[PDB]
Amino acid sequence: GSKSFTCDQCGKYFSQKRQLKSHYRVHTGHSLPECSHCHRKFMDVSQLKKHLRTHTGEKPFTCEICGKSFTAKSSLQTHIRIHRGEKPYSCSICGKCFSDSSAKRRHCILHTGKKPFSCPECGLQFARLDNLKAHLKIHSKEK
DNA sequence: ACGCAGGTCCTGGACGAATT
DNA sequence: TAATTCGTCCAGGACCTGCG
Ligand SMILES: [Zn+2]
Ligand SMILES: [Zn+2]
Ligand SMILES: [Zn+2]
Ligand SMILES: [Zn+2]
Ligand SMILES: [Zn+2]
Repeated sequence: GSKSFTCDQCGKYFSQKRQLKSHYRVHTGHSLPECSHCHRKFMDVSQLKKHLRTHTGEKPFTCEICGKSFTAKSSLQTHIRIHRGEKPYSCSICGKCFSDSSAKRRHCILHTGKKPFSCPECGLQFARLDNLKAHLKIHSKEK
């Protein structure tokens, strides 16, 4: 108010060209925080610090119930729902319930019938890239 | 058998909150 | 207040497991 600079990638507005230039890094990766180990780039230094633990194996979020540790507090939170039998995610179509939000989302795809992963050796189609990977191991053990 | 699908936890982009 | 950094949500994914 007013803002006359716009990003030609996402359309966001800025009052100063310096602000647009800074923002434009999320699209080009130029000068985004760079991991000294793998040299990948991240949105802010907090996401970089989070990624650092993928190289060290540090798992700083421990479950006080069973003692297992997790890389992220969100993962620990999801894990604790297992102990407590808390399944707040349900398929609206068949009523199946899950403690894990990704298990629920993955399950719901099955009601679409889509099988976009086709074995390049025999043409068998799978809903899950998982199942195709495992399926291809059978072709290799056959050869 | 092995296709199928749920269990589990890792990874990081998205976005508002908190801090500087 | 603006910029940076943080916490968190949430989508997507990899590897595991057991059932029909
Ligand atoms: Zn943009
Ligand atoms: Zn790295
Ligand atoms: Zn636990
Ligand atoms: Zn369902
Ligand atoms: Zn095949």
